[PDB]
Amino acid sequence: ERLLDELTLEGVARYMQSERCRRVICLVGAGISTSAGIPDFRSPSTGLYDNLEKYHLPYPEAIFEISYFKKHPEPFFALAKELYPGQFKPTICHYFMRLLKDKGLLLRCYTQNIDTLERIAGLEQEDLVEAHGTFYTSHCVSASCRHEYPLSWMKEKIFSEVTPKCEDCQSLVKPDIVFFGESLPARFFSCMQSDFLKVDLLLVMGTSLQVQPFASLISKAPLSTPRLLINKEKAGQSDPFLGGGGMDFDSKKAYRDVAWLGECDQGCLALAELLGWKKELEDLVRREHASIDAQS
Ligand SMILES: COCCn1cc(COc2cccc(Cc3cnc(NC(=O)CSc4nc(C)cc(C)n4)s3)c2)nn1
Ligand SMILES: [Cl-]
Ligand SMILES: [Zn+2]
Repeated sequence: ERLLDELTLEGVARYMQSERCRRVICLVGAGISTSAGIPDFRSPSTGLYDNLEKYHLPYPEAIFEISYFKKHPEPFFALAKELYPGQFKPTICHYFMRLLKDKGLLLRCYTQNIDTLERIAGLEQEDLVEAHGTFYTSHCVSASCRHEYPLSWMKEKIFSEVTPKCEDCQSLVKPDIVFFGESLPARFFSCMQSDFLKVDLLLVMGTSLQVQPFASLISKAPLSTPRLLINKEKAGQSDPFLGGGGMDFDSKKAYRDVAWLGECDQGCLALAELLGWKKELEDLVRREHASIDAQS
């Protein structure tokens, strides 16, 4: 009695073009931005922790902690300059979600990424739940002030190596990324409680589903909702060592979860092609990439 006629990408595409599939939630992570040249800073294999040197951190994780930032912001802002991407060109995967938006299918995109590429690709703040915050805006950290600053202002401070301070009150100005010791954006749980009542398809792209709050979203889907994972590696299965709601791709009881294992851009391209959207997607990506490349 399942909604997918077969547990494959072709099955998902037929479901998407059926009357039953109207609202798509995307869950996306660092794997949709690596092909844009932005490494996964949460991966230990990236080497963030060996890069930290002259910063006499009481513990390597201090550079992610809010209380350390507020007393000693200089290490963070030096790391931000070192890690600042050289260009912001969203991927095929980002523009695929813009197509979902254009066609009225996008309920929400939940993202673990801070790189703003979802917004550059044309998702609006209403479309987005940035589970780890974003560099897109910054705020003065004084509770009585909270003056907002755009990324252009923050970029200029970061590159000139001037610690950003509020023009109204001279407190520090912090990018709206969620540091250790900061609470999750309240919109995360509000949107989660409402969105998963309405979802017809969960599209999971470029995330290992290991880090909170993402490590629990797939269990919020209704039991019937198909869940497509487009990812280099299988993810989201129950961990046998910790004793549900996990991905079941391959058992005889599997009925709704599909894994497409490969590069995220190639999987999204394959899905768009099945849907008849390949020309639309190519035209959009090439136009937006050309526009970004021509920035003067
Ligand atoms: C380990 O996880 C702990 C949990 N946690 C916390 C968070 C939220 O994020 C952070 C919170 C605190 C500290 C950092 C360190 C970084 C600073 N800058 C980084 N930049 C990138 O990596 C490339 S994107 C980019 N885009 C723009 C527009 C500008 C720039 C500079 N960079 S990383 C991240 N997420 N997960
Ligand atoms: Cl993760
Ligand atoms: Zn201020």
